Amino acid sequence: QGLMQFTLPVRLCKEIELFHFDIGPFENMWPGIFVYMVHRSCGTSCFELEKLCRFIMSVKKNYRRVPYHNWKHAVTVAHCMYAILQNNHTLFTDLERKGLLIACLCHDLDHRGFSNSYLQKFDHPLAALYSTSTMEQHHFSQTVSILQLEGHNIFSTLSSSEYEQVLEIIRKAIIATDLALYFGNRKQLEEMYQTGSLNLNNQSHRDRVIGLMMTACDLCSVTKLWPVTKLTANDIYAEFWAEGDEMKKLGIQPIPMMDRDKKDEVPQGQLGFYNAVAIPCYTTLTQILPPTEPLLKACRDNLSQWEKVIRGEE
Ligand SMILES: Cn1ncc(Cl)c1C(=O)Nc1ccc2[nH]c(-c3ccccc3)nc2c1
Ligand SMILES: [Mg+2]
Ligand SMILES: [Zn+2]
Repeated sequence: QGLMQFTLPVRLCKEIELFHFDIGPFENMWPGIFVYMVHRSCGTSCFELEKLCRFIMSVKKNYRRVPYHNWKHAVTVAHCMYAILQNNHTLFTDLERKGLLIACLCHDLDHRGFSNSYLQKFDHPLAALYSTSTMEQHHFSQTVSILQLEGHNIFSTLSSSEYEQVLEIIRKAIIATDLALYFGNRKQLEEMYQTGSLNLNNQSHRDRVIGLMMTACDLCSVTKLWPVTKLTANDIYAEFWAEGDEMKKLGIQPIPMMDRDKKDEVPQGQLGFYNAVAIPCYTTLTQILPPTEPLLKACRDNLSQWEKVIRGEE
């Protein structure tokens, strides 16, 4: 280091601050974009550059060449967290700023492009090792494995205490990306917010709020400009339909979401998702963290675009 300030071209330097930033098709710039965000979000002091670069490159190696749950998704989800953190400067601890960008980079480590359900119906060994949040416990395990590689301990300077705290932020953050857990998390947050019992000094409350941030960052394709949203959907369905193909091979009719034969019903499926998951997610997030409102606004814009698709206005 340490007078070594990572800098991006002007258009990226400016647009990376915005919630709707797309990290672009130049895979080789994504490590630099991540380090830039860590340095601005956390400090040039939070990580040893050499260790951080080595960690980033081993995380990249441990993402697979799948249409959606790939390295680009990792860095995309990390950027959304970067935007939340930068818009809510004073709300987050030093350990949280460290832990959360890392959790986001690692949250789908070694994803195979298949749901927890598919692993369970296939009878994958991972489903016997982890009976709930199957892939998410795997992703946390892969994160700890990489932190334990030689020269990969980016947390080396933390005390025993702080190290256990940050790994517990990461573990909870990664488990929260199981969408099965999102519905109850958000219900409890919505009740807490409205009865005025929400207390960011209650650790168990902070945990829930970080869970919702994780869901929000994880679903952030719905908060992009429409051409990004639309082309990301294609990747999402490429996995869903491959999974449905695999369900048919086990002798199981897949849900329509995963049946490529029901392609025609995608636009209506997007409406349900926006209405049942996406919009409620960003709404409750905006209630808790008012400066995240652009995510809700962008989501609503994309809802309105899917409604136009149905009306054949596109
Ligand atoms: C955008 N996004 N981000 C993260 C995630 Cl999970 C997504 C997503 O697409 N979710 C989603 C959720 C439910 C759906 N149902 C259908 C569908 C239903 C009947 C027929 C054809 C399709 N498509 C769906 C797509
Ligand atoms: Mg995941
Ligand atoms: Zn993800």
